[PDB]
Amino acid sequence: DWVVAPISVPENGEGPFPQRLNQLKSNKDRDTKIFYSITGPGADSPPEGVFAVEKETGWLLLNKPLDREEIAKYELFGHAVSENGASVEDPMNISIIVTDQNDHKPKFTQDTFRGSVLEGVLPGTSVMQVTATDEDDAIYTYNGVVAYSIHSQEPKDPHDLMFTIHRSTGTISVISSGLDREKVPEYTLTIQATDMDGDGSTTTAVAVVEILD
Amino acid sequence: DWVVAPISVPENGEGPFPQRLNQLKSNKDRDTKIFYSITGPGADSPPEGVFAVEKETGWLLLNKPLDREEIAKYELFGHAVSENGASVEDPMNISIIVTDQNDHKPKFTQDTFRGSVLEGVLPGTSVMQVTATDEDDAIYTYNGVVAYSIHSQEPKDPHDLMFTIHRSTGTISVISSGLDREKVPEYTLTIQATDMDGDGSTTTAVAVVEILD
Ligand SMILES: [Ca+2]
Ligand SMILES: [Ca+2]
Ligand SMILES: [Ca+2]
Ligand SMILES: [Ca+2]
Repeated sequence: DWVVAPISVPENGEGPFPQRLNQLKSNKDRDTKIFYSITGPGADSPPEGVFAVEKETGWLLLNKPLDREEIAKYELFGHAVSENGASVEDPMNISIIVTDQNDHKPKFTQDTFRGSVLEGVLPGTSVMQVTATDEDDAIYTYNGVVAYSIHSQEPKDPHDLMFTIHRSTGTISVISSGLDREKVPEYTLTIQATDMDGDGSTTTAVAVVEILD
Repeated sequence: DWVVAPISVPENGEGPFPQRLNQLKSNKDRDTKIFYSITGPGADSPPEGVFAVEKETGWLLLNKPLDREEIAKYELFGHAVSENGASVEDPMNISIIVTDQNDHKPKFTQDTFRGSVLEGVLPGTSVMQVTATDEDDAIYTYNGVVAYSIHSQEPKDPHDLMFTIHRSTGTISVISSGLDREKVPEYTLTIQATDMDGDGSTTTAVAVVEILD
């Protein structure tokens, strides 16, 4: 049977609301006044009244901005009832697919990570791994894709930047010589993660590296 | 049965084209690859290729601006064929209703109308009727509704304006005393018609009034 195709609605819409999405119609409206209604989560059960249908035009409406990170898909049913009170169609499946926008900034899993490394490991040696998440989508867009970086080091001894970070994995490595527990037992690195793989909004944290004897 | 509701498309659209209108879908696409096509005037017969359907997505498309005054409605059919070459649905009726914009200026039925009136008819006496048409719609909007007016009179004897016009009917009447064949045997009135019932674009003509002895 011919059905309504899933309907794609970008999240965080600006309206105006209510917003027309699709017009339901039974062709038995040749003969009878028909009353359209809708059921399902989003309509008559939680969250109620996100969608509605105009009972005489059949126009399915969306009444407010959506948010993919709360609900990504809605499964509704459309119904058609004669003026006399008989349902004149099997309920129609309607699907609403909510599409991603970049409405979330990245968030580090901790404000402060802690790792350690031996003085005198060769340059290129992995030290620790840091991690940030993004609620948005990483499969079809870069809204959820994170770019790791290092904003600065303290102290700047012996060199101004002694560590680097893998922009995808967040592994921090040593890139310099001169680590020396006795001279400088600890470094504090301000670390940053940016969504859109670098083009987006940024968040910040720190990583503390103990220099092992 | 649940069908596609007639689809309203304002004429003279600015695109971009091709433009998505509606997404056809057979639910037998669970089991089989389905190929969508469309027939009817506007699709596979004249004017051909105004509409099209993407054979695998089912997306009905409009490929160029429409014009209500050439074609106000299109009746198409949608079809669904399995990869194996069987049609798996009765063809679906699709209707496209083209909605009016004010794309036509008014046009007088003649460049020059001719009428006559006796000197010394009382003020208020009907003289002649002029007529303009507008292709646009007069039922739901004022795009086709015309406002008649008089831009000027020649000669300006004895008074500057001796005639008036019914802003709806275009009947010209005498509003002054002093008509006199011997003094002034003829007047030439520049007449105007404006759509949007006065707020629109204007066209111009003349009416020649013979003054009868
Ligand atoms: Ca994001
Ligand atoms: Ca998002
Ligand atoms: Ca017009
Ligand atoms: Ca028009």
